[PDB]
Amino acid sequence: SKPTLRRIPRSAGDEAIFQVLQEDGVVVIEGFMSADQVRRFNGEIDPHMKQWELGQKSYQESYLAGMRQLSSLPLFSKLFRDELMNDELLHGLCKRLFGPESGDYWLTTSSVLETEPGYHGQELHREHDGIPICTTLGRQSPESMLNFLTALTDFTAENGATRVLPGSHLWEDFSAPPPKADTAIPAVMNPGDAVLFTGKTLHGAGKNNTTDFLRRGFPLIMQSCQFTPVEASVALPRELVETMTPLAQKMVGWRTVSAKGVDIWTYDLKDLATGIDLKSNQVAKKA
Amino acid sequence: PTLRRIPRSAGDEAIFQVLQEDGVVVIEGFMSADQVRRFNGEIDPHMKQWELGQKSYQESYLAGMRQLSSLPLFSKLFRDELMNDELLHGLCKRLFGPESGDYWLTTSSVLETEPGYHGQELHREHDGIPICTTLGRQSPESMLNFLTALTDFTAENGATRVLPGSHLWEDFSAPPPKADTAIPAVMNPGDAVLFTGKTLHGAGKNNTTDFLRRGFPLIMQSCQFTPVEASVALPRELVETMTPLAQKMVGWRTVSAKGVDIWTYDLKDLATGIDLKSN
Ligand SMILES: O=C(O)CCC(=O)C(=O)O
Ligand SMILES: O=C(O)CCC(=O)C(=O)O
Ligand SMILES: O=C(O)CCC(=O)C(=O)O
Ligand SMILES: [Fe+2]
Ligand SMILES: [Fe+2]
Ligand SMILES: [Zn+2]
Ligand SMILES: [Zn+2]
Ligand SMILES: [Zn+2]
Ligand SMILES: [Zn+2]
Repeated sequence: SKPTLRRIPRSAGDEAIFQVLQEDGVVVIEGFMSADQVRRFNGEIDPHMKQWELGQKSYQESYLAGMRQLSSLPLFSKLFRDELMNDELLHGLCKRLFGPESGDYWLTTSSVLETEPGYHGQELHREHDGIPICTTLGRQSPESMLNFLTALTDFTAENGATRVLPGSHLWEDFSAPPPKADTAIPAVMNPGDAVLFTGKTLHGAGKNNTTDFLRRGFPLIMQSCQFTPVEASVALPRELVETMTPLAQKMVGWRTVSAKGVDIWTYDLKDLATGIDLKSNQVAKKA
Repeated sequence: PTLRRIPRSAGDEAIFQVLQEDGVVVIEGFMSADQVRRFNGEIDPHMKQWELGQKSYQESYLAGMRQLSSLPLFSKLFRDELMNDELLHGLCKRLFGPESGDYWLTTSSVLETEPGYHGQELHREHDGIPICTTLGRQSPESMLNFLTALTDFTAENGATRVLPGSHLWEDFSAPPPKADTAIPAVMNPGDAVLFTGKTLHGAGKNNTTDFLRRGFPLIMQSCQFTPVEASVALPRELVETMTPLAQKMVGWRTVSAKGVDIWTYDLKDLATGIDLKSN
């Protein structure tokens, strides 16, 4: 069935957005971030960007070679820590996706991904293939990941807009070789618009056919708390973590999370934040 | 059926075979007498009662016990001897290598049951992970429990009870039998009862008037699953005293999930990115 990529404003709310996500596996959120947020986030991000270093021999390297990438963005962005990790729409959607089979959720990875002119694109893939039990289960897998992929520049068919196959989250055989990326639908989007897809939906970065345009995307992937994050929370200094809200702290791997009633990521099997005396919403004063 | 026993010297292949067939095996002399003495010496002064009011899966099974967890924080012998043990690593490589790749520590505790302690209901350890509860028998291997006796383990004093073969039963959601139908792992100090997360087991009833029965569960887990014990509780200073391999077990290095690097810094190697020292 030759399907369509649907588009829905941020103001429609999480119920309406979640419904298209269930039916299609992917939806465009218009105005996920405002223009002002995109400007400020870009300002914070610019000076830390660089090329992906080859020689890793990993799953990451197979899909991320040729891209400019920065990850562990809690370390580099106040707007990430304070605005995005407390966003009510993000949390409403995560509660609906992950609540039934997993309970709690948290950040697995977030990156800024900039594709240069001539970048050839990715093969279509499902994001849940980073987790081996989900690869084994295929369609029968529980929901494990949710990717909020925000456009930080214009996203066009020509400049490499992320390509998606609506409905692929419901195909019978997830191990079948995926189709060519050019049969998929590019998520044409203005800055601040985000393409939202589960870890079960076939997608990939498009070919950048321009001569002079750097196409900047912002994947932010939330994950079921029972699965180990791609990005380690031990990289964050305690001092920085203590500037965030309790909820943001929990997303970045410094609080206890409940896996269907099972407390995990604990200190002495009890609450983590209590055990280590973790502070929150700290604000350093000019003194 | 019977609970089988194999000496530590027989090696990982022989031990792994009984584990596949029975889901549970006694390793004679997993730790030496001298290790048990020294480990006990280190552990003694930090023990306390489980605090109620947690409203968790942990609390449902651990109420009434004395417990200490996050044992890398309290024991040099844990950090240096146990986290580098060749037999532990040989068995984990065999259990987890096929479906998961790497593995690491999820939880380890000292569990002391007092006289009168009523025992646990029989349970499978993989029910701490929701996807494994859903899959039941069809679940991939997720956990391996090396449960070492730190005092004598007797039928009467609450030796851990196990049902050999329960890892192969068709229906994992069927209500388990009474704990007193299961076989107690009678053991000397340093012997360990080894079982997968799919095998029905539980701490026994302590029917003595005067014996404190001290067990030492050490649970390794497939790296794709979040640990029960958080690695952010460990200060960096302490982690840097351990070997690279021990560091990896306690959640401070990158682990490979069937070729997928996870627990990374900037998607690259964690230890490199944060400049992590060792030994
Ligand atoms: O059209 C359908 O319902 C799916 C059929 C199909 O692709 C299959 O099961 O092989
Ligand atoms: O950056 C994009 O457009 C897609 C990235 C992606 O799908 C991935 O790297 O897993
Ligand atoms: O300490 C014992 O004997 C068994 C403990 C146990 O099975 C558990 O707490 O999961
Ligand atoms: Fe992807
Ligand atoms: Fe248990
Ligand atoms: Zn609503
Ligand atoms: Zn079919
Ligand atoms: Zn738009
Ligand atoms: Zn051998």
